[PDB]
Amino acid sequence: MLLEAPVYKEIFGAVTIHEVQKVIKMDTTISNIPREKIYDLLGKMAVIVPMKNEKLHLVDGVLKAIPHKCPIIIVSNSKREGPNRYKLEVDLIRHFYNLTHSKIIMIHQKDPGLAKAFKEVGYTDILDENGMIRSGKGEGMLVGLLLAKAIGAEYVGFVDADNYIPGAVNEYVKDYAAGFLMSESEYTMVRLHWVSEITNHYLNLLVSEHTAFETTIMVTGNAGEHAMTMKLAEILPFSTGYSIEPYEIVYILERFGKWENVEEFKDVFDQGIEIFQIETLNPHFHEDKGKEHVKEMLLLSLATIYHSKLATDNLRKRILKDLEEPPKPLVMRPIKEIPIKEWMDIVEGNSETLLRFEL
Amino acid sequence: MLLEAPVYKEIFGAVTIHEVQKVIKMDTTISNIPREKIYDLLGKMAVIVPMKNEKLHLVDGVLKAIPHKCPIIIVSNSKREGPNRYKLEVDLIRHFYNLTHSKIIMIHQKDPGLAKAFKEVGYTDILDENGMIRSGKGEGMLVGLLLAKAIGAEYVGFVDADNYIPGAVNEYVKDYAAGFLMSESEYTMVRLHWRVSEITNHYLNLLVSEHTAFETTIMVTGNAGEHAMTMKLAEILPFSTGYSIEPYEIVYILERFGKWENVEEFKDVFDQGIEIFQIETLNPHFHEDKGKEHVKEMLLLSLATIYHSKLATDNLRKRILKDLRDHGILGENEEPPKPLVMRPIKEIPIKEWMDIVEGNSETLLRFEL
Ligand SMILES: Nc1nc2c(ncn2[C@@H]2O[C@H](COP(=O)(O)OP(=O)(O)O)[C@@H](O)[C@H]2O)c(=O)[nH]1
Ligand SMILES: Nc1nc2c(ncn2[C@@H]2O[C@H](COP(=O)(O)OP(=O)(O)O)[C@@H](O)[C@H]2O)c(=O)[nH]1
Ligand SMILES: [Co+2]
Ligand SMILES: [Co+2]
Repeated sequence: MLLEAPVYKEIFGAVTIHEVQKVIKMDTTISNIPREKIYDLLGKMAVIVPMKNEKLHLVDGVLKAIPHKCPIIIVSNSKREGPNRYKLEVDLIRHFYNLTHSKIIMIHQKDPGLAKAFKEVGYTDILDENGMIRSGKGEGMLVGLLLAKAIGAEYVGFVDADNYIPGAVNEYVKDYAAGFLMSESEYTMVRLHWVSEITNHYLNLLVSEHTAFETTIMVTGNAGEHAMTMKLAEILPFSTGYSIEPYEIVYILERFGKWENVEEFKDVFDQGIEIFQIETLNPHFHEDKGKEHVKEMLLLSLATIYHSKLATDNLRKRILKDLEEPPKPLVMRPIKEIPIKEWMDIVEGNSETLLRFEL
Repeated sequence: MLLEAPVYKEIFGAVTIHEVQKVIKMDTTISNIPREKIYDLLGKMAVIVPMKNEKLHLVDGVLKAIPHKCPIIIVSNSKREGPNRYKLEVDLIRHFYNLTHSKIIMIHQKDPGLAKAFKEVGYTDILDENGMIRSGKGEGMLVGLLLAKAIGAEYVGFVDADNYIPGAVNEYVKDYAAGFLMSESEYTMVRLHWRVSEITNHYLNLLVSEHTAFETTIMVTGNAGEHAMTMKLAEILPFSTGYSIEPYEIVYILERFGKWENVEEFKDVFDQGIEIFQIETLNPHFHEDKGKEHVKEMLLLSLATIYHSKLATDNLRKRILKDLRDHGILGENEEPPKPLVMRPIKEIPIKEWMDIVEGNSETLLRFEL
């Protein structure tokens, strides 16, 4: 693959944010990431697909588009009764596997075997009040991340299951790889770029207020399509809903944007954190969920920044003016401390929905 | 790549039509066509991109998605003055080249250097009243075909320049390769599938059933703008003018090879057979909306090609008139026009033609090709 070379970037403490780079040529002042080395990295990357009540036909297209090389991790939070959509998804995955021999793990977010595993290792931020896994995208992602960690993945890439364009999914995974192949830190994040303009406006404002120089470096504030090395992923606290993506940025800037407590994450401060932003060649066509979603998305997004400890009054004032105070985003602790072998054994010993195919 | 295996098909004389097959898995009762094999074949296939006044960003996306290995042939019939859109396209292509070094050839359909070469070799089917190359997509493809032959391509694949999905284009090229890798004959065609299409197919299938007595639905790629052929097949096909080209390829193949007749003339074609693959892409087809008239015209030309076929019957012709008139695009007592058909280019001595083009074309630009 050919891409614009990573030239311009902005540094905030230990955080390097690379300017957005366009994919120049798909199949191969320009960076040349040979097809050969991309495929080589693919085998070390788990593609996590969090889904919830999506049309099977879209799900089918997405799964078929993921490079065979990549282990697929599906976390469903689909409706369980009247009708059991989880069952329909299971039938779909079984058929898909019978025709492709894809390496796949799937599990339902509400499996009581999952709740049991988290309680026993003493990680309870993911549990709701009835002691079951809380409903939500961030929760499903966390579950997916632990499963990816349990199979030894070095990189994890997330892709939404409601994409109308299978080929874009195929490109996303390759672009994540390209991004990882262009970085020099083991702590790397790759975010894809095609309200989000509102979100980016404020994220940049979050840093501007301190530097005194207006910036537009961040253009992936709401990027659902992103990937990270497992080393970075395991140390990040995670929020949920529409706050996940922007919270990753806010948290990284908050914690590593200055040299405070370097002692606690000495290796991260040493290597630094790299954030690549890649503009895909394919446009973005997904399901239209109605606007009580769009409104939600912006409320949660700006709330994440509004509550950041980096937010000055000016910033807070403006966010309010632009939008009662915004609810504080629910944040869950990093999963690093979790003894993975132990967690995994409890999961596979008590989960009634966990399905594995060559993995 | 994984596709459903080519299990079912229907044979008409020396013509084999494979039942449509779906792509099952992108990168790798199921046929496994490994990536490495597809990549080896791409070097031998030229991708022809006929374009006329399309948006530059769309054109850009299409060229960036064609596998680097494939030589690219562009034939533009874009506006020449007020403003010179061909120049905007040349700037675009020059920039694309400096960033990727893709092998490319581009020329403008109306280049007087082209008309000179056709005229000089005695091929006038393509020239209009004043001896200039006729406007029309079929005519642009014919030009692209000779260029592809001139540079030694074994296969040719067509791709429309107004695709909103670069990825779909990347898939099309690989699907063509898949089809050729699954074929056995040197005379092979690969057509991609994803109301006009449905209507055209309804009648092409009818064209056949009027003779077999059994209703079929085997043909599902009647209006397949995205298709490929081995050069060996491409060079023996007459090509219809303007937008009537794709359905006519099916019609002519049925009329001429649908029965064992006058075999000596196409000796080897009858020996090897003609194979047509139909592959349903994983990607959706999303291209530019050109409006109602355009859609009516595609309809009119598609059915006209079938209405005038030698295989057509009275029942079929009447069913077509009712449909066209009833659909309001054919006057109440008017029949479909008979699209002009240009002859096969096999007899054109390509060296001779290519020399004339090279020595007289003002729009011809080559990049490592
Ligand atoms: N596992 C899991 N997945 C979810 C949940 N909610 C949404 N998803 C999926 O995560 C992705 C979210 O994208 P979408 O809901 O379309 O949000 P948008 O595209 O930002 O408006 C889709 O694949 C959803 O099906 C959830 O509660 N649990
Ligand atoms: N070279 C050439 N290309 C053409 C001509 N007319 C159309 N094209 C191109 O061939 C493809 C035709 O697509 P379109 O006209 O949109 O037909 P559709 O896909 O059936 O709606 C596009 O790339 C057009 O830009 C022509 O006269 N000459
Ligand atoms: Co969505
Ligand atoms: Co079109």
